[PDB]
Amino acid sequence: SISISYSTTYSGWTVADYLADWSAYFGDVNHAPGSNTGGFNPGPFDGSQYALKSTASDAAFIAGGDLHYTLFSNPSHTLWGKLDSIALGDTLTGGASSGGYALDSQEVSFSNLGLDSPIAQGRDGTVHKVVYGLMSGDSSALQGQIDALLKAVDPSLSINSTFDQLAAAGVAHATPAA
Repeated sequence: SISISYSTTYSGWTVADYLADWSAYFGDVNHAPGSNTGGFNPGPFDGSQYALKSTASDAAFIAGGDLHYTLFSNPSHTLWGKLDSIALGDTLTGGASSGGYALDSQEVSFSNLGLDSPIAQGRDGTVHKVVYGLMSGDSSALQGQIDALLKAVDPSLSINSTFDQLAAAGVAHATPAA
């Protein structure tokens, strides 16, 4: 089952509102900005983490699992593999040469996502869509996966539940405010 960690600052917020405010704070890598590419750990093009900071703000996210980028190989420009976790917050630190990426202010994380996208699906894979959406101001793909994992625990839950309601259902725990 999905596991959620949230700063106690967000206990009374809904998941959907948190994600919408985070996304607006991150911005969109396209309609506004050499080059802030993000990074894989260990990298250069695969790793157990892919981390990206916004060019417009201090917002950042870290995707965790077993992730691969095809570059020009067939199918080109595809992020694929296992996506176990998404951590969201402010101010990326660390890297491959440091024991891994971390967030200075980790706000919310979603773990045991159980997403697995094989290379054959290319850019149509769910992993690709989740991660790309997070940098382009549209977390709807992530929200859709979270909502389905929550409903598999209890059909009354949804991305419109508050973090406190999710803690009552056993899948989320609060952490000290940063």
